[PDB]
Amino acid sequence: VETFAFQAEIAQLMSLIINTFYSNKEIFLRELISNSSDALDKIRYESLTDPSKLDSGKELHINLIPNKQDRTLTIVDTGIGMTKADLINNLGTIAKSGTKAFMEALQAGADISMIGQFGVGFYSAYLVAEKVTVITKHNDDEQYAWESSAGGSFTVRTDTGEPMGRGTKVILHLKEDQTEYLEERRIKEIVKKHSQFIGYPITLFVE
Ligand SMILES: O=C1OCC/C1=C\Nc1ccccc1
Ligand SMILES: Cc1cc(C(F)(F)F)nc(N)n1
Repeated sequence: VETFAFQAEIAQLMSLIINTFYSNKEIFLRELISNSSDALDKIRYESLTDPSKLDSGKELHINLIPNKQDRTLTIVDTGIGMTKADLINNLGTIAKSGTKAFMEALQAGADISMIGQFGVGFYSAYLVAEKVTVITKHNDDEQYAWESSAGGSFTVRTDTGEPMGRGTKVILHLKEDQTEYLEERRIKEIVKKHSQFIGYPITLFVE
């Protein structure tokens, strides 16, 4: 298991997300689903010129899996996935995101719900999760598990327990007071409200 430090600005963004009083937390689902859709667009596009890219799975979809027993909500997609480098760069650094602009925006009156317009929607997961585990598999690399409870660091390790063909799984270990997001009616309401136009099937698993 390798431990990494988030780039300063990313740690600062996470702190803002976790400590800022903001009740409209439900937008976290919209942001993760949007990331999955983008990931699906990528593999869809690449498969146009190279059909073998789908040998790891032709189905392009998004699955929502609540589990009250483990108190987790998992967003799974069969998108492009992330190589080890992609994981570390995408989640541990500013990279191509608008992290800087977002933080400045918040001081200029912007709202946290606007996070997705700055390429950092993933971090909205910390509005409801105390810990986030990301399992991912890209055609060009092995399966990896990224994990962080914030605090300035994250870990990365190989993941062999259960292979996932291709894609990304975002496991949200919910805060004790955010279990409403495990309720079927609540999840359906949120998807219909913010993700009704996603161009891939979204299946809500029953417990
Ligand atoms: O929300 C986010 O915060 C950091 C990176 C990111 C999203 N990156 C990404 C890359 C490929 C497909 C979908 C999302
Ligand atoms: C390829 C990819 C990257 C991300 C993240 F970077 F936002 F985590 N999320 C998904 N779903 N898929």
